[PDB]
Amino acid sequence: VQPLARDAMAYVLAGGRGSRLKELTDRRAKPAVYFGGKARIIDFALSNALNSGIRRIGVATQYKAHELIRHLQRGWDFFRPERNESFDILPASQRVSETQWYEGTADAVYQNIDIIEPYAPEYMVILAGDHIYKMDYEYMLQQHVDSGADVTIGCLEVPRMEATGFGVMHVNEKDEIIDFIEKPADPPGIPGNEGFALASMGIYVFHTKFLMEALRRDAADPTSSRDFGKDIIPYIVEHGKAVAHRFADSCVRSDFEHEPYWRDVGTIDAYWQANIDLTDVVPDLDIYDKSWPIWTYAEITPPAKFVHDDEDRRGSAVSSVVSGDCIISGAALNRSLLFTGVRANSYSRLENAVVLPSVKIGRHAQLSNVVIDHGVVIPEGLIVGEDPELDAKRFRRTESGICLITQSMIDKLDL
Amino acid sequence: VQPLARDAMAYVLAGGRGSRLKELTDRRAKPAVYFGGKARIIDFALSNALNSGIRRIGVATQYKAHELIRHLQRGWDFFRPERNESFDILPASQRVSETQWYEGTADAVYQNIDIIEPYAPEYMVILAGDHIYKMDYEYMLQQHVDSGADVTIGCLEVPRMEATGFGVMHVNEKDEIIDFIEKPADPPGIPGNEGFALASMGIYVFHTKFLMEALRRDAADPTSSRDFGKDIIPYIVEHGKAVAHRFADSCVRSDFEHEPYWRDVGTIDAYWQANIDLTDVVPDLDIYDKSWPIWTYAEITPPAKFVHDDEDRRGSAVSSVVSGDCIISGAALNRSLLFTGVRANSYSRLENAVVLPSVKIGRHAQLSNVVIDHGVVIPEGLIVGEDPELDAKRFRRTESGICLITQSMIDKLDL
Amino acid sequence: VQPLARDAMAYVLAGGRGSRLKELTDRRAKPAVYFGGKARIIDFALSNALNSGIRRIGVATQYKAHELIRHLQRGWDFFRPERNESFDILPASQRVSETQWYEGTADAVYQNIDIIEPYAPEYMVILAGDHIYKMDYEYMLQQHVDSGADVTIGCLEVPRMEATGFGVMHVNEKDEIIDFIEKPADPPGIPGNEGFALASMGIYVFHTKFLMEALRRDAADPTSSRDFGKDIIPYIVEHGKAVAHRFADSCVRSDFEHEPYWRDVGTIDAYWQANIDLTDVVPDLDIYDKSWPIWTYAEITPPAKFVHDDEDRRGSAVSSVVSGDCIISGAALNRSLLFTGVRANSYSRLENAVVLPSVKIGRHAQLSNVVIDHGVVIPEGLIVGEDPELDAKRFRRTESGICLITQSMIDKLDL
Amino acid sequence: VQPLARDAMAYVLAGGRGSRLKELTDRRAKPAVYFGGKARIIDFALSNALNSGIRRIGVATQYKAHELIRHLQRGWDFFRPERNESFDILPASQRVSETQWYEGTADAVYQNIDIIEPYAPEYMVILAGDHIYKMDYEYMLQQHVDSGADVTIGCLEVPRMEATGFGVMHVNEKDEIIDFIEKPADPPGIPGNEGFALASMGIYVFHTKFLMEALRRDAADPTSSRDFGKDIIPYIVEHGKAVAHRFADSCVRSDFEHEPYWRDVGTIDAYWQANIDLTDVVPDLDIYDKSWPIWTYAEITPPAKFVHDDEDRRGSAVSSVVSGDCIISGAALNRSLLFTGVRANSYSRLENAVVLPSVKIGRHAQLSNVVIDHGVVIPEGLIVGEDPELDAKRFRRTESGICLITQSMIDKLDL
Repeated sequence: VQPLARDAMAYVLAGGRGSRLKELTDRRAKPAVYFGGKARIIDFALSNALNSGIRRIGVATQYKAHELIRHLQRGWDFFRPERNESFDILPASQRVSETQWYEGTADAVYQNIDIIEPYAPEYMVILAGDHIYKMDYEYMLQQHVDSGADVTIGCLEVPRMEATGFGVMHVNEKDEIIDFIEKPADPPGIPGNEGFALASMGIYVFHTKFLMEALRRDAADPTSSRDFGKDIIPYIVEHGKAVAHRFADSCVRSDFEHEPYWRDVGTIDAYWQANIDLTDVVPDLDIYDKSWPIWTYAEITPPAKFVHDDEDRRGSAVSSVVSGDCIISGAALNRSLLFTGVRANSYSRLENAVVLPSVKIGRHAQLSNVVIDHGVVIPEGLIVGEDPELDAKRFRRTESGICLITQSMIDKLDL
Repeated sequence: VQPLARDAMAYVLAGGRGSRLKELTDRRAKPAVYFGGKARIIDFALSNALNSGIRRIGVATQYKAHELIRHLQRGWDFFRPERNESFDILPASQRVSETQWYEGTADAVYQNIDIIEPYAPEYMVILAGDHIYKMDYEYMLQQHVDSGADVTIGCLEVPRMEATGFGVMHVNEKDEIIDFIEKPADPPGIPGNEGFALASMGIYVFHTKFLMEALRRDAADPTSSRDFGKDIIPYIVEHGKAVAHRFADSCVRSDFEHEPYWRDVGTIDAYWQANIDLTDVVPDLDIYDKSWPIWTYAEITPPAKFVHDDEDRRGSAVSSVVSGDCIISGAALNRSLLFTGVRANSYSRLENAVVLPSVKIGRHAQLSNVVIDHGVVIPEGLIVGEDPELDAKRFRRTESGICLITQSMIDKLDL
Repeated sequence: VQPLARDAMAYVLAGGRGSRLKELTDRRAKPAVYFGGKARIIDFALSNALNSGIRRIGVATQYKAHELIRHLQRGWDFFRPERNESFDILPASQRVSETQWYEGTADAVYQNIDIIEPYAPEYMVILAGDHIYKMDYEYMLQQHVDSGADVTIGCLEVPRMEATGFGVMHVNEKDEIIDFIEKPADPPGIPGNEGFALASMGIYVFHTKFLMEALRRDAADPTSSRDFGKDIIPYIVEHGKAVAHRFADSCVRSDFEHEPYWRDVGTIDAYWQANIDLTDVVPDLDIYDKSWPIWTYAEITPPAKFVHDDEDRRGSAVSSVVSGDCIISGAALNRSLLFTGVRANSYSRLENAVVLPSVKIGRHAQLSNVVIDHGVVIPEGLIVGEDPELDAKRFRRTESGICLITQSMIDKLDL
Repeated sequence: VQPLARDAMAYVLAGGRGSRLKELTDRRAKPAVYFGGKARIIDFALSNALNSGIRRIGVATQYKAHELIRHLQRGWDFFRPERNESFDILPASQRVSETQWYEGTADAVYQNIDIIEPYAPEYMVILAGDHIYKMDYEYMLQQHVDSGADVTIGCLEVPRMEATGFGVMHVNEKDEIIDFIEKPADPPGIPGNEGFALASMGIYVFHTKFLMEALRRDAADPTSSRDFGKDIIPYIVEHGKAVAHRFADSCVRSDFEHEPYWRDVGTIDAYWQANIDLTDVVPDLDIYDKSWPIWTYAEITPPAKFVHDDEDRRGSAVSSVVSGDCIISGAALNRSLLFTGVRANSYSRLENAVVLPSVKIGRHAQLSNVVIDHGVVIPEGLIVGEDPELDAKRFRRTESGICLITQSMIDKLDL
C-alpha cells in the first residue's frame, strides 16, 4: 500500500571531477556544470529523487565544490525537518576526521553514517550526480524489495560495442548479476539478447541496515579501494544477491521524447552535442515538459530582447534556444543555445554555439562551433571557426572541431 | 540618523476597475493587469515600497480581485512578522461589517484601522496601485516630517495642457497647496513656471495618528464621497497644511532612462503604447535595471525557442521582446512584446503586437496592431489589421486602430 | 507501482460555522478554532493530505473566513506549481458568479471545477476540515480503485448508541453501502457485528471525472440541496456503487496513542475536554509525535518563563501544558493548557483552564473550569468557578460548568 | 536622505575557537554555541545587521564549522539576489587557493575580495561573531561618513581596571584614536573621564575601496599577523585617521533593560552566568523584546509539559526558563534554563542548571551548578554539585564550582 519512497533516502555522489571536460571543470566539479539552458547536471538526479517522492537527500561533494555547494544552498532550500524532509550537503572536511578528502565513493557514504542513522530510512538510493536522465526511483525500490536482492543496480541496455566504456553487468535468465566487468573489450551480452549488454548507471538501491554493515565491512578491509563499483558491488555479486534494474523500465519519457534519454556528457564533444541538439525541431530531450519537472536555482529574470533591423545589422535568432535576460543587439544567431544573461552586440555572429550564462559577445565577433564558458567576455572582432590551426593554438579544440573558450584563454590573446 | 521608512507602512489602493481598458479588465482589476513582460501593474508600487525600506504593506482590493489576490499570495510571500515585516491583503468582505463593498478609497483604509493600529506605524504612505513608476519614498517621508505638513502629496510636473485630466494642486511659492481642482479646464500654473502644473499622483504621506483622525471625521461626514482625492485632501488643504512633493525629486531613474518615467496606462492605446515602446532600441523604461528591481511572482520557466528556417517559413523575432517558455515555430515576430508561454505556429506573423501570457497563434494567422488577452487561442488564418471595418465588428478597436482581442470575441467568430 | 496520491487532489470543506461552539465561532469558522496548544482544527486534515503524499490541496471557505484565510496564506505557503504542487484558497466571492455564497458542500466543489480541471487529477479526496484526526489517505485511494467503487466513504466504527448523532451507513457483508440514514434513533448495525454502526466522517474518494459528472448533474437537479452527504452520496448508493472504508484500517496511531483518535469538538464541553485531556500523564492524542506531524503557522517564539518563589507567590505550572512566549509571573497553574503568548500575573490561579493565545490574567484573578478566548484580558481579581449562578449570568456556562470567556463578555462586567 | 545601510555589507568574523570554553567548543566554533534558550551566539551580530537595514552579509568560518554552516544554511535562508540581498557563507577551503586555512581575521576578508567586489558596496561593517549584544549600525555608518575617518571602531566604555583584558583605544578630546594597546596593564583613560577606558568591540566600519587597498597592503607585509586588531587598525591609527564610536551611542535597549548589554561569554563561568541571569525577575537581557528581534533557526515545536503531582514527585519549574518540546515528568526545576527538547524524568532535580537542547535527565539524578552540553544523556541517579573533588575528577569543573558536562565525560563514568 504505502509507497517505499516515503522510507527512502537519496544519497548523491557529486565528487566527480569530469577531467575529460578539461577547462570546463578546472574550477567546478562536473555535477555543477550548466546544462540545457538553465539547470546544472546535478539537478537531474536531485529532481528525480524529489519527483519520485524521496524527501531525504544527501549530497557528498569533494573536488572544487564551492560553486556546487552554493548552488545547492540557494536552489535546494525548501525541505523542512518538521515535514520529515531533509537536504544534507556533505563535503569532505575536518569534521569527523582530519582527512579533508573522501577515500572513495563508499567512503563518501561511510563517513556520513552518523548523519543517515538519526533519520533511520528503510532504504538508500545511491545516485551518480553527473548524468542527465529522468527516472522514477519508486520502480527500483519495488523491484528491490520484491526480489530480495542485497543490491539492485540501475543498468542501461546498450549495444555491446557501446558498452566497452562502461562497467558492464553480466546477468542470467532472471537478470540476477553473475559477474561485473570494468570496460570489457568484448562485453558479455544479455542471455537471449547478445546484441546488447547491461551497462551500470552507478545507481544502487540497498536496505539501509545491509548497506551500513557493508560500508563498515568495506571500511575495515585494507584490500578495498573504498569504491562502490569496484569493492561494495563486486563483493555482493559474489557472496550475495545482486540484481539488475533496466533503465527502460523506469525512465520517465514525455510524449515528445522518442526514446529513453540518458547522457553523461563526458567529453567536450558530447557536452556540445547534447546541448546543441536541443535546438532541433524535435529534440531528443523535452525541456518544455511539466509532468516530470527539473527543479533548479532560478532568479526572476527579464525577457530576451532582439534589437536592430537595417541593411547592415539585425539582432535575431533562428533555430536557436535563447534564455531570459539575453539582449541580442544587432547579432545574428543560428543553431545556438544561450543561457541567461548573454549580451551579443552588433555585427557579431554565433553559429553552432553553446553560450553559458552572462557571456558578452563583442561587436563584429564571429564564432562557430564553440562552447563559451560562464562569464567570458569575447573581444570585439574575434574570429573562431575559420582557422583550425589558429583556433587550436588559442583555445581548447576538439578533433571534431569544437572550441571550448574560457576567460583565461582569452586573456592570453595576441594573433 | 534612522531612516523614516523603518517606521512607515505603505497602504496600496488596488480596487481600481480601469473601466476604459474595456474587456482587458472585465475579469481582473486594473492593478492585476500584466505589464512589460516583467510584472503586473501593482508590482511597481509594491516594489517601490520594498526598495524604499518599508516593511509593512497593506493592499486594499475590491472590484474583481480573485486574480489579484492570488498573485499577491503567491508572489509577495516573503515577509515575516517576527522580523517586523507584514503583508496584509484586505478585500472588502464580511469581517467587520456586512458591506462587501468599500465606499471609496478613504473608506478602504478606514474599515482597516484595526489592522493598522496594532502595528502602530509612525507614518502612512498611501499609494495608488494602478500606475507604472519607480520612486524612493524615503524622500517624501523626509520632506513630510521636516515640512511639518498634515499631508504631503506626490505630484507630476507636466505641461498645463496635459494636466486637464488630473487632479491638480494649486501651490504658492513654497510648494504649499492653496487649492485643489479635479480636472481643471485651465489648470493652475506653478508660480514662476506658468507653463506647467502639479498633477496629483494619488500618493499621500501622513502621520498615522493624524490620518486615523481624519478618516474617523470622514466616516461621519455625510457630504463625503469617502475618497482621498475628493474629500480627505481638500479638507486638509482648506483647514490644515498640505504640501506638494515633486516626482522628479525622488523618481529612481536608471542610467539608461532619459527622463523620470510614469505611466497610468489608462486606455487601450496607452496600454498598448507603453508595452510596445519596450521594443525600442533605447526604451524609456529600463526593464534590465537591477539597481531598483521590480519583484513579482515568477516560476522557473524554460527558455524561448525559435524553429524552422526554409524557403517558406522561419521562426524568428526582430525588434521584439520575448519571454521564456515561448516557442516561435515558423512564425515571424516584428516589433512585438510576448509574455511567457506563447506558442506561435508556422506561417503566422505578428507585428506591433502585445501578447499576454499563454496565447496560442494558429498557423497562417497574421495580426498587426493588437493586444491579445491572456490565454487566447487565435484561430489558424485569422487576419487582424487589414480591414478596419471587419476588425471593429469582431473586436474592440480603438480609434487609432489597436484591436484588443479576448477569447470571448474569438468564440463568436465567423467571417 | 506508483502511489495513487501522486494523482490525487485533496479538497477541504471548511465553511462550517460550528454554531454549537457559540461565541468561540462568532468571529471565526470552526476550522479556524485553535486546538491543542498551537495548531488550528483545519491543519489536521491538511497535514493528513500532505503526509499522505497529496500535493494539490483546495480549501473551500465561506462563513467568517478572514482569520482562516490569513492562516492558510501565512501557514500553508510552501507549495510551488513548478513541482506540480498547489494550494488554492477558494472563498465564496463575486468571481465566476455574483452569489457570495456556496449552496452547499457539493456546490463548493462545483463552482471551482474551473480550478480543478486544469490540474486534471485522477482522484479527488473530499475532506471535512473541522475534525481532529490522523489518517493516511493512500489506503482509501487503493481501496477505491481496487474495489471499483463509485465513491469510497470514510467511516468510524462506533457503538450503535454513539452513532445516533451521526449520519450512518448501512452496509452488507462486503462493506458495500446499501443505505444511508441521517441520525437514526436506532442505528443499523454492521452485519455480523450488530453492536457497532459505521458513522460517516464526511470523507469521500472519487475518480475525478466521475465526480465532475456527478457534480454537474447535481447542479442541474432542483430536487437537490447541493450537499455531499444528503444528495451526491445517497444517489450513488442507490444507482451506483458506494463502499465504506473503516477509519481503523488507515488511522495513523503513534506508539503512545492507545486507540484511533478522532474528535469533532462540536460543543464547548467537548472542546474543553479534548484540550484539557492533553494535560493527562498518558494523553489519548500524542502531540509530541514526529512520525505523522501536524504542520501549522508558527513564529519564532521565546521560551516560557516562571517567576517568583516566596511566601505569598510562586509562578509555577503543575499537570499543565505551557507554550512558548508564556510568562507565568507569580501565578499558580494546575491542570491547564496555555497557547502561546499568555501573561499570567502575581497571585492569580488557573485550574482546569484552556487558555487561547495572548490572554492576560490580571493579579489576584482565580479561574477554574474555563475556556478563555484569544487575546482576552482578564481583569485583576476576577473570580470564575466559585458561583455558578453569577458565572452563568456573566459568561457562556455549559450544563457541566465550563465557562467560555470572551472579551465582549468581560467588557460588560460589573458585579 | 538615503540611509547608509542600503549601501553597506556586513562581514562577520566567525572563525573563533573560544578556547577557554573547553569541551563546549571541542566540536563547534564559539559563534555556534547555543545561548539564551534558542538562538546561537552568531545570531546577535547577524540580527543587528538585518535590523539595521544591511541586506548583504558575509560570514567567514574556519575552526570546526560544520554545525555553524548548517545553522546558517537553514536559518539565514531568506535573502534573494533579485532584491539586492545576499548571504554568503565563506569557509576557508580549496577554491581560490590550496591553503584551506585563513591566516587571520584580515586574511579572512582578503581571500574573499572576489566575492565582495561584484556587489560593490560603498561601506563595510566588519563584525565579531562571538559576542551577545544589540546595536544599530546606521549610527556608526553616519559617524564614519560625517567624521571623514579612515576607520570607525566600536568601543565599550568600561572602568579602567576592567579594560586590562581588552584591546584599548587611547583617544583625544574628539574621540580620535591616537594609540592602541593590547591588554594594557594600566589602561589609558578617557580625557576628562579618567575613570573609564575605551575597549574595542572588534567592530570596524570602512569605505570598501579603502579597506580593499589596506587588505592588499596587509597581504604583502610579511611582518603582518594578518589581523584586524593587531595589524590593520594600528597601521591606520599611525598613518591615517581612526575614530572611536561608543557603544552607548548606538546600543539598542529595550524598555526592560536597565543598561547597554554586551557579553562575550568567554569562559565557562561567564557563559553559565549570562544564561542563568535570564532566570532573574528583572533580567539584564530582555529576550521577550519584539522591537529589535533576534532571528535564528527554529522549527515548529510542541509546547512544554509538566506531569506528576503526588507526595513523592512533582514535575514543575520555579524561577526557570523552559523552552518548547520539554517534558518535565516528575522533575523539580529551580533557577534553571532549558533549551528545546529536554526530557527530565521522575524524582530528578535541577538547580542552577543551563541545559542545552535535547538533554535527557534520568530518574533520581540531582544536578546543581552545571552546564549540560547538547544531547547529553544523564544517567539515572547521577549526583553533581555535592562533592567538589569527585565532580572535578568526572567533569570540567570551574574554580567557582560550575561543572560542564559532556557525553564523552558521562561515557567514562563509574563512581
